[PDB]
Amino acid sequence: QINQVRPKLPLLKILHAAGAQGEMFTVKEVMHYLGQYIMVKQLYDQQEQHMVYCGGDLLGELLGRQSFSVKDPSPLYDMLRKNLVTLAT
Ligand SMILES: COc1ccc(C2=N[C@@H](c3cccc(Cl)c3)[C@@H](c3ccc(Cl)cc3)N2C(=O)N2CCNC(=O)C2)c(OC(C)C)c1
Repeated sequence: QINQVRPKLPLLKILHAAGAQGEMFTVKEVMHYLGQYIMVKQLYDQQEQHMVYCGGDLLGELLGRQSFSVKDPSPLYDMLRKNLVTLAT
């Protein structure tokens, strides 16, 4: 397969809910479909769209945690490091 990620059926479903084709592409493409997933699913605080709260969502099940932010994106890179060697923060 390609030198990037791809999911299984129940995880492909999550990026399909954001109009994608699973995680079946590079870091920059997954984070694009994930940004629009959070924007549709509206899993954020009213006073701060920057802070994400995934309580009981398939995205919280996918990442293994029910919160992250656009200032602390390390939960994405912990998802990616398991597939390919890449950057983190
Ligand atoms: C003050 O609150 C904000 C501020 C900014 C965004 C933001 N910033 C990007 C981004 C680019 C590069 C790196 C990062 Cl870490 C974030 C990207 C996004 C991509 C991936 C993820 Cl996982 C989440 C969000 N992102 C974004 O999708 N939007 C969509 C709406 N309009 C925009 O201009 C920004 C925002 O997004 C919500 C969806 C959380 C809300």
